[PDB]
Amino acid sequence: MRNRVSTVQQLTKRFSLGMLQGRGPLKLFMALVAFLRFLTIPPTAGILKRWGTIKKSKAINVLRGFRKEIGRMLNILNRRRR
Amino acid sequence: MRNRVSTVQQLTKRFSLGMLQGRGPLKLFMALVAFLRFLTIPPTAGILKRWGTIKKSKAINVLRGFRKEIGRMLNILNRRRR
Repeated sequence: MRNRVSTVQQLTKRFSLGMLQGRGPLKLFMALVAFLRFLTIPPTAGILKRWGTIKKSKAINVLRGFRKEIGRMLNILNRRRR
Repeated sequence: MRNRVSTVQQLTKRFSLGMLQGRGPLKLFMALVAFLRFLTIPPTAGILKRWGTIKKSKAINVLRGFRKEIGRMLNILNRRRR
């Protein structure tokens, strides 16, 4: 009964047989990781272990762009995009 | 056929018969919306139309917390959590 992590098993059970890939595009990866971590469900073990495929530059820019998009949407919601 | 929006149809077709709820917790909602918008897939029509259930305060704080978590993870990745 050694489950690696319920996060990946979720993705495995998703639909029927999920594709448990370590991702590639940091947008997709970080979006998925964000979706997990910001909701409540702990990110997949390999994420906390090796961050999948996060290089400490492009992924950083990805995060920057992410919070930028968030700031834009925040501006839209609060400021009505002025 | 007249497809409302491929985004919701995705969620409909997901697994078998997805639960097309307008969400409730802004964390879940915004996480889902973020996952969509940051990846590439346009957010569900009702999101661009009425933002689902976004009130221009708690959702704003949700966005703040989101970009905060992003900044924290960014700090972890780049600064190694100092």
